[PDB]
Amino acid sequence: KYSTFYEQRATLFEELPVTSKDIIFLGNSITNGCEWAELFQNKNVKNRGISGDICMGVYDRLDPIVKGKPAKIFLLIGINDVSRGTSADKIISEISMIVRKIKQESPKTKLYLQSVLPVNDCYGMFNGHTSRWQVVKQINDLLEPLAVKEGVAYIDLYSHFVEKETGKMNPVYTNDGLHLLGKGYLLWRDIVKPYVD
Amino acid sequence: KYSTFYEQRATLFEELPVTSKDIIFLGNSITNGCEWAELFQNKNVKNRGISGDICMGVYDRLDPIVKGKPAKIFLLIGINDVSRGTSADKIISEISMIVRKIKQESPKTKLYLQSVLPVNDCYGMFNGHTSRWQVVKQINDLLEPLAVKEGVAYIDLYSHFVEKETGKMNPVYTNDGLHLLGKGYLLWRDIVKPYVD
Ligand code: NA
Ligand code: NA
Repeated sequence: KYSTFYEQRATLFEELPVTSKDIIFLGNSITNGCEWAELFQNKNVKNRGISGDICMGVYDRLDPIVKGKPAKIFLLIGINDVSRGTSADKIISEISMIVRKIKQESPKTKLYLQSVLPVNDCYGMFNGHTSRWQVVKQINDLLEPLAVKEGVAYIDLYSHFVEKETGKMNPVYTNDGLHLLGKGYLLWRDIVKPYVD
Repeated sequence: KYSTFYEQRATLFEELPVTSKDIIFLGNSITNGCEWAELFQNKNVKNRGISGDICMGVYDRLDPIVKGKPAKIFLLIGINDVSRGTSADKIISEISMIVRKIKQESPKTKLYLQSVLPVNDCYGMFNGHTSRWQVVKQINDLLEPLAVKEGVAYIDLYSHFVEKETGKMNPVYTNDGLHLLGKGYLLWRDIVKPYVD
Protein backbone atom coordinates (compact mmCIF):
# COMPACT_ATOMS: atom_id res chain seq x y z
CA LYS A 1 0.00 0.00 0.00
CA TYR A 2 2.99 2.30 0.54
CA SER A 3 4.62 1.66 -2.84
CA THR A 4 1.38 2.26 -4.76
CA PHE A 5 0.58 5.41 -2.78
CA TYR A 6 4.21 6.54 -3.19
CA GLU A 7 3.88 6.18 -6.96
CA GLN A 8 0.53 8.01 -6.97
CA ARG A 9 1.98 11.04 -5.16
CA ALA A 10 5.35 10.97 -6.96
CA THR A 11 3.79 10.92 -10.44
CA LEU A 12 1.50 13.78 -9.41
CA PHE A 13 4.54 15.73 -8.20
CA GLU A 14 6.23 15.28 -11.59
CA GLU A 15 3.28 17.10 -13.21
CA LEU A 16 3.25 20.04 -10.77
CA PRO A 17 5.97 22.59 -11.55
CA VAL A 18 8.32 23.97 -8.90
CA THR A 19 9.53 27.56 -9.28
CA SER A 20 12.26 29.64 -7.66
CA LYS A 21 9.73 31.35 -5.36
CA ASP A 22 8.53 28.07 -3.86
CA ILE A 23 8.83 26.92 -0.26
CA ILE A 24 8.79 23.12 -0.17
CA PHE A 25 7.74 20.99 2.80
CA LEU A 26 9.28 17.57 2.19
CA GLY A 27 8.87 14.38 4.17
CA ASN A 28 6.54 11.58 5.22
CA SER A 29 2.98 11.39 6.62
CA ILE A 30 3.70 14.03 9.25
CA THR A 31 4.38 16.41 6.35
CA ASN A 32 1.67 14.90 4.10
CA GLY A 33 -1.09 15.50 6.66
CA CYS A 34 -1.02 19.31 6.64
CA GLU A 35 -2.42 21.92 4.24
CA TRP A 36 0.78 23.95 4.43
CA ALA A 37 -0.29 26.75 2.10
CA GLU A 38 -3.38 27.37 4.23
CA LEU A 39 -1.42 27.09 7.48
CA PHE A 40 0.89 29.96 6.43
CA GLN A 41 -1.53 31.83 4.12
CA ASN A 42 1.22 31.73 1.49
CA LYS A 43 0.63 30.62 -2.11
CA ASN A 44 4.32 29.71 -2.50
CA VAL A 45 4.25 26.98 0.17
CA LYS A 46 3.83 23.52 -1.34
CA ASN A 47 3.29 20.06 0.14
CA ARG A 48 5.71 17.33 -1.01
CA GLY A 49 4.97 14.85 1.77
CA ILE A 50 4.17 11.20 1.15
CA SER A 51 2.73 9.00 3.90
CA GLY A 52 5.08 6.12 4.67
CA ASP A 53 8.14 7.65 3.01
CA ILE A 54 11.68 6.76 4.06
CA CYS A 55 15.00 8.55 3.54
CA MET A 56 15.89 6.80 0.27
CA GLY A 57 12.32 7.29 -0.94
CA VAL A 58 12.81 11.04 -0.54
CA TYR A 59 16.24 10.82 -2.18
CA ASP A 60 14.87 8.99 -5.23
CA ARG A 61 12.22 11.66 -5.93
CA LEU A 62 14.39 14.76 -5.52
CA ASP A 63 14.73 15.56 -9.23
CA PRO A 64 11.29 17.20 -9.86
CA ILE A 65 12.02 19.37 -6.80
CA VAL A 66 15.65 20.47 -7.26
CA LYS A 67 15.21 21.11 -10.99
CA GLY A 68 12.86 23.97 -10.06
CA LYS A 69 15.53 25.59 -7.87
CA PRO A 70 13.09 26.40 -5.03
CA ALA A 71 13.72 29.11 -2.47
CA LYS A 72 13.43 26.98 0.66
CA ILE A 73 13.15 23.30 1.52
CA PHE A 74 11.95 22.16 4.95
CA LEU A 75 12.87 18.50 5.47
CA LEU A 76 11.44 16.15 8.10
CA ILE A 77 12.16 12.46 7.51
CA GLY A 78 13.42 9.38 9.31
CA ILE A 79 10.81 8.03 11.72
CA ASN A 80 9.67 5.38 9.22
CA ASP A 81 13.27 4.18 8.94
CA VAL A 82 13.29 3.84 12.74
CA SER A 83 10.23 1.56 12.49
CA ARG A 84 12.18 -0.74 10.13
CA GLY A 85 14.97 -1.18 12.69
CA THR A 86 17.51 1.02 10.90
CA SER A 87 20.18 2.52 13.15
CA ALA A 88 20.54 6.25 13.72
CA ASP A 89 23.97 6.10 12.06
CA LYS A 90 22.61 4.81 8.75
CA ILE A 91 19.69 7.26 8.90
CA ILE A 92 22.07 10.20 9.36
CA SER A 93 24.16 8.78 6.51
CA GLU A 94 21.13 8.73 4.21
CA ILE A 95 20.04 12.23 5.26
CA SER A 96 23.58 13.34 4.42
CA MET A 97 23.02 12.08 0.87
CA ILE A 98 19.85 14.17 0.62
CA VAL A 99 21.64 17.30 1.83
CA ARG A 100 24.55 16.92 -0.60
CA LYS A 101 22.26 16.25 -3.58
CA ILE A 102 20.23 19.39 -2.86
CA LYS A 103 23.32 21.55 -2.28
CA GLN A 104 24.86 20.43 -5.59
CA GLU A 105 21.75 20.52 -7.80
CA SER A 106 20.37 23.78 -6.34
CA PRO A 107 23.06 25.67 -4.41
CA LYS A 108 20.89 28.76 -3.88
CA THR A 109 18.17 26.75 -2.12
CA LYS A 110 17.97 27.35 1.63
CA LEU A 111 17.68 23.96 3.33
CA TYR A 112 16.19 23.57 6.82
CA LEU A 113 16.71 20.28 8.66
CA GLN A 114 13.92 19.77 11.20
CA SER A 115 14.40 17.54 14.23
CA VAL A 116 12.61 14.20 14.18
CA LEU A 117 9.51 14.51 16.35
CA PRO A 118 9.11 12.44 19.53
CA VAL A 119 6.60 9.58 19.65
CA ASN A 120 4.50 8.09 22.44
CA ASP A 121 3.37 4.51 23.08
CA CYS A 122 0.51 5.48 25.42
CA TYR A 123 -2.18 4.94 22.76
CA GLY A 124 -0.82 1.50 21.80
CA MET A 125 -0.61 2.23 18.07
CA PHE A 126 2.27 2.05 15.58
CA ASN A 127 4.32 -0.13 17.91
CA GLY A 128 7.11 -0.40 15.35
CA HIS A 129 7.55 3.37 15.71
CA THR A 130 6.55 4.06 19.32
CA SER A 131 8.56 1.25 20.94
CA ARG A 132 11.76 2.94 19.68
CA TRP A 133 11.11 6.39 21.18
CA GLN A 134 14.71 6.52 22.47
CA VAL A 135 16.12 6.46 18.93
CA VAL A 136 14.52 9.86 18.19
CA LYS A 137 16.96 11.61 20.52
CA GLN A 138 19.88 9.58 19.13
CA ILE A 139 19.06 10.91 15.66
CA ASN A 140 18.66 14.54 16.68
CA ASP A 141 21.92 14.43 18.66
CA LEU A 142 23.64 13.58 15.36
CA LEU A 143 21.42 15.70 13.11
CA GLU A 144 22.31 19.11 14.57
CA PRO A 145 26.10 18.67 14.08
CA LEU A 146 25.44 17.44 10.53
CA ALA A 147 23.56 20.69 9.87
CA VAL A 148 26.47 22.80 11.13
CA LYS A 149 29.02 20.69 9.24
CA GLU A 150 27.12 21.18 5.96
CA GLY A 151 26.23 24.85 6.48
CA VAL A 152 22.45 24.38 6.65
CA ALA A 153 19.92 25.29 9.32
CA TYR A 154 18.62 23.04 12.10
CA ILE A 155 15.15 23.61 13.57
CA ASP A 156 14.41 22.15 17.01
CA LEU A 157 10.77 21.11 16.91
CA TYR A 158 11.52 18.25 19.32
CA SER A 159 11.96 20.42 22.43
CA HIS A 160 8.50 21.99 22.01
CA PHE A 161 6.61 18.73 21.42
CA VAL A 162 8.32 16.53 24.01
CA GLU A 163 7.53 16.02 27.67
CA LYS A 164 10.83 16.51 29.50
CA GLU A 165 9.69 14.06 32.19
CA THR A 166 9.23 11.15 29.74
CA GLY A 167 11.13 11.89 26.55
CA LYS A 168 7.95 11.07 24.60
CA MET A 169 5.52 13.30 22.75
CA ASN A 170 3.02 15.26 24.81
CA PRO A 171 -0.31 13.42 24.26
CA VAL A 172 -2.15 16.74 23.79
CA TYR A 173 -0.78 16.98 20.22
CA THR A 174 -1.56 13.43 19.08
CA ASN A 175 -4.30 10.82 19.11
CA ASP A 176 -2.16 7.87 18.02
CA GLY A 177 1.36 8.55 19.34
CA LEU A 178 2.90 9.49 15.98
CA HIS A 179 0.76 11.90 13.94
CA LEU A 180 -0.39 15.40 14.86
CA LEU A 181 -3.78 16.85 15.67
CA GLY A 182 -4.64 20.33 14.44
CA LYS A 183 -3.20 21.86 17.62
CA GLY A 184 0.11 20.15 16.81
CA TYR A 185 0.32 21.83 13.41
CA LEU A 186 -0.43 25.22 14.98
CA LEU A 187 2.57 24.81 17.29
CA TRP A 188 4.69 23.77 14.31
CA ARG A 189 3.50 26.90 12.47
CA ASP A 190 4.48 29.14 15.40
CA ILE A 191 8.00 27.71 15.50
CA VAL A 192 8.88 27.90 11.79
CA LYS A 193 6.90 30.97 10.69
CA PRO A 194 9.97 33.24 11.15
CA TYR A 195 11.93 30.99 8.77
CA VAL A 196 9.16 31.16 6.14
CA ASP A 197 8.64 34.94 5.89
CA LYS B 1 -6.62 3.87 11.53
CA TYR B 2 -9.44 5.67 9.72
CA SER B 3 -11.03 7.19 12.82
CA THR B 4 -7.71 8.53 14.13
CA PHE B 5 -6.73 9.93 10.73
CA TYR B 6 -10.25 11.35 10.34
CA GLU B 7 -9.86 13.18 13.66
CA GLN B 8 -6.39 14.44 12.71
CA ARG B 9 -7.65 16.00 9.46
CA ALA B 10 -10.97 17.21 10.90
CA THR B 11 -9.34 19.04 13.83
CA LEU B 12 -6.86 20.63 11.41
CA PHE B 13 -9.78 21.76 9.24
CA GLU B 14 -11.42 23.45 12.24
CA GLU B 15 -8.30 25.64 12.61
CA LEU B 16 -8.12 26.65 8.93
CA PRO B 17 -10.62 29.40 8.06
CA VAL B 18 -12.92 29.19 5.05
CA THR B 19 -13.85 32.44 3.28
CA SER B 20 -16.46 33.43 0.71
CA LYS B 21 -13.85 33.34 -2.09
CA ASP B 22 -12.94 29.71 -1.44
CA ILE B 23 -13.41 26.74 -3.75
CA ILE B 24 -13.65 23.57 -1.67
CA PHE B 25 -12.84 20.06 -2.88
CA LEU B 26 -14.61 17.72 -0.46
CA GLY B 27 -14.49 13.94 -0.27
CA ASN B 28 -12.39 10.89 0.51
CA SER B 29 -8.90 9.67 -0.45
CA ILE B 30 -9.47 10.39 -4.14
CA THR B 31 -9.91 14.03 -3.12
CA ASN B 32 -7.27 13.88 -0.35
CA GLY B 33 -4.53 12.71 -2.72
CA CYS B 34 -4.32 15.85 -4.87
CA GLU B 35 -2.67 19.25 -4.35
CA TRP B 36 -5.72 21.04 -5.73
CA ALA B 37 -4.38 24.58 -5.39
CA GLU B 38 -1.30 23.65 -7.42
CA LEU B 39 -3.36 21.72 -9.97
CA PHE B 40 -5.42 24.83 -10.80
CA GLN B 41 -2.82 27.50 -9.91
CA ASN B 42 -5.50 29.12 -7.75
CA LYS B 43 -4.91 30.21 -4.15
CA ASN B 44 -8.65 29.97 -3.39
CA VAL B 45 -8.85 26.20 -4.04
CA LYS B 46 -8.65 24.19 -0.82
CA ASN B 47 -8.41 20.48 -0.05
CA ARG B 48 -10.99 19.08 2.38
CA GLY B 49 -10.51 15.41 1.53
CA ILE B 50 -9.96 12.70 4.13
CA SER B 51 -8.76 9.24 3.15
CA GLY B 52 -11.33 6.61 4.10
CA ASP B 53 -14.23 9.03 4.52
CA ILE B 54 -17.85 7.98 4.08
CA CYS B 55 -21.02 9.98 3.42
CA MET B 56 -21.96 10.47 7.08
CA GLY B 57 -18.33 11.30 7.88
CA VAL B 58 -18.55 14.18 5.41
CA TYR B 59 -21.95 15.19 6.80
CA ASP B 60 -20.65 15.32 10.38
CA ARG B 61 -17.79 17.71 9.51
CA LEU B 62 -19.73 20.18 7.35
CA ASP B 63 -19.93 22.97 9.94
CA PRO B 64 -16.37 24.41 9.61
CA ILE B 65 -17.00 24.51 5.84
CA VAL B 66 -20.52 25.94 5.51
CA LYS B 67 -19.95 28.55 8.23
CA GLY B 68 -17.42 30.19 5.89
CA LYS B 69 -20.01 30.47 3.11
CA PRO B 70 -17.58 29.35 0.37
CA ALA B 71 -18.07 30.16 -3.29
CA LYS B 72 -18.01 26.61 -4.65
CA ILE B 73 -18.03 23.08 -3.26
CA PHE B 74 -17.00 20.11 -5.40
CA LEU B 75 -18.20 16.88 -3.77
CA LEU B 76 -17.01 13.36 -4.57
CA ILE B 77 -17.99 10.72 -2.00
CA GLY B 78 -19.51 7.27 -1.76
CA ILE B 79 -17.07 4.60 -2.91
CA ASN B 80 -16.07 3.76 0.67
CA ASP B 81 -19.75 3.21 1.50
CA VAL B 82 -19.88 0.77 -1.43
CA SER B 83 -16.99 -1.18 0.14
CA ARG B 84 -19.05 -1.58 3.34
CA GLY B 85 -21.92 -3.19 1.42
CA THR B 86 -24.25 -0.18 1.58
CA SER B 87 -26.85 -0.03 -1.19
CA ALA B 88 -26.95 2.73 -3.78
CA ASP B 89 -30.34 3.81 -2.40
CA LYS B 90 -29.00 4.53 1.08
CA ILE B 91 -25.91 6.24 -0.37
CA ILE B 92 -28.08 8.56 -2.47
CA SER B 93 -30.21 9.17 0.63
CA GLU B 94 -27.13 10.21 2.62
CA ILE B 95 -25.80 12.40 -0.21
CA SER B 96 -29.23 14.05 -0.23
CA MET B 97 -28.69 15.00 3.42
CA ILE B 98 -25.36 16.62 2.51
CA VAL B 99 -26.95 18.63 -0.31
CA ARG B 100 -29.82 19.91 1.85
CA LYS B 101 -27.52 20.88 4.73
CA ILE B 102 -25.28 22.89 2.40
CA LYS B 103 -28.21 24.57 0.62
CA GLN B 104 -29.75 25.65 3.94
CA GLU B 105 -26.59 26.74 5.79
CA SER B 106 -25.01 28.48 2.77
CA PRO B 107 -27.59 29.14 0.04
CA LYS B 108 -25.21 31.20 -2.10
CA THR B 109 -22.69 28.36 -2.35
CA LYS B 110 -22.53 26.71 -5.76
CA LEU B 111 -22.54 22.93 -5.23
CA TYR B 112 -21.16 20.52 -7.84
CA LEU B 113 -21.97 16.81 -7.50
CA GLN B 114 -19.28 14.75 -9.23
CA SER B 115 -20.00 11.24 -10.47
CA VAL B 116 -18.46 8.39 -8.49
CA LEU B 117 -15.39 7.19 -10.38
CA PRO B 118 -15.22 3.65 -11.80
CA VAL B 119 -12.95 1.06 -10.23
CA ASN B 120 -11.02 -1.91 -11.62
CA ASP B 121 -10.18 -5.29 -10.09
CA CYS B 122 -7.31 -6.04 -12.50
CA TYR B 123 -4.61 -5.18 -9.94
CA GLY B 124 -6.19 -7.34 -7.24
CA MET B 125 -6.26 -4.61 -4.58
CA PHE B 126 -9.10 -3.13 -2.50
CA ASN B 127 -11.35 -6.09 -3.23
CA GLY B 128 -14.10 -4.64 -1.03
CA HIS B 129 -14.26 -1.73 -3.48
CA THR B 130 -13.30 -3.29 -6.82
CA SER B 131 -15.55 -6.36 -6.60
CA ARG B 132 -18.58 -4.02 -6.60
CA TRP B 133 -17.71 -2.09 -9.78
CA GLN B 134 -21.32 -2.45 -11.00
CA VAL B 135 -22.65 -0.38 -8.08
CA VAL B 136 -20.78 2.70 -9.36
CA LYS B 137 -23.14 3.00 -12.33
CA GLN B 138 -26.17 2.34 -10.10
CA ILE B 139 -25.18 5.34 -7.98
CA ASN B 140 -24.53 7.71 -10.88
CA ASP B 141 -27.83 6.73 -12.52
CA LEU B 142 -29.53 8.04 -9.36
CA LEU B 143 -27.11 10.89 -8.67
CA GLU B 144 -27.77 12.92 -11.83
CA PRO B 145 -31.58 13.12 -11.26
CA LEU B 146 -30.92 14.08 -7.63
CA ALA B 147 -28.79 16.97 -8.89
CA VAL B 148 -31.57 18.20 -11.19
CA LYS B 149 -34.22 17.75 -8.49
CA GLU B 150 -32.21 19.87 -6.03
CA GLY B 151 -31.07 22.51 -8.53
CA VAL B 152 -27.34 21.74 -8.31
CA ALA B 153 -24.81 20.79 -10.97
CA TYR B 154 -23.75 17.27 -11.94
CA ILE B 155 -20.28 16.64 -13.39
CA ASP B 156 -19.73 13.43 -15.38
CA LEU B 157 -16.18 12.37 -14.62
CA TYR B 158 -17.20 8.71 -15.00
CA SER B 159 -17.54 8.75 -18.80
CA HIS B 160 -13.97 10.02 -19.26
CA PHE B 161 -12.31 7.55 -16.88
CA VAL B 162 -14.24 4.40 -17.80
CA GLU B 163 -13.58 1.84 -20.50
CA LYS B 164 -16.87 1.45 -22.36
CA GLU B 165 -15.98 -2.17 -23.16
CA THR B 166 -15.68 -3.20 -19.48
CA GLY B 167 -17.45 -0.63 -17.32
CA LYS B 168 -14.29 -0.44 -15.18
CA MET B 169 -11.66 2.26 -14.87
CA ASN B 170 -9.07 2.50 -17.62
CA PRO B 171 -5.88 1.07 -16.04
CA VAL B 172 -3.78 3.91 -17.50
CA TYR B 173 -5.04 6.24 -14.73
CA THR B 174 -4.51 3.92 -11.75
CA ASN B 175 -1.97 1.57 -10.23
CA ASP B 176 -4.30 -0.08 -7.71
CA GLY B 177 -7.79 -0.01 -9.27
CA LEU B 178 -9.17 2.79 -7.07
CA HIS B 179 -6.81 5.76 -6.72
CA LEU B 180 -5.43 8.02 -9.43
CA LEU B 181 -1.96 8.50 -10.84
CA GLY B 182 -0.81 11.99 -11.79
CA LYS B 183 -2.21 11.54 -15.30
CA GLY B 184 -5.62 10.85 -13.75
CA TYR B 185 -5.62 14.17 -11.91
CA LEU B 186 -4.66 16.00 -15.11
CA LEU B 187 -7.74 14.57 -16.84
CA TRP B 188 -9.85 15.57 -13.84
CA ARG B 189 -8.40 19.09 -14.08
CA ASP B 190 -9.27 19.34 -17.79
CA ILE B 191 -12.89 18.37 -17.14
CA VAL B 192 -13.67 20.70 -14.22
CA LYS B 193 -11.44 23.69 -15.01
CA PRO B 194 -14.34 25.52 -16.76
CA TYR B 195 -16.41 25.18 -13.57
CA VAL B 196 -13.57 26.60 -11.43
CA ASP B 197 -12.76 29.80 -13.36
NA1 NA C 1 -4.65 13.18 22.64
NA1 NA D 1 -1.53 1.47 -14.47
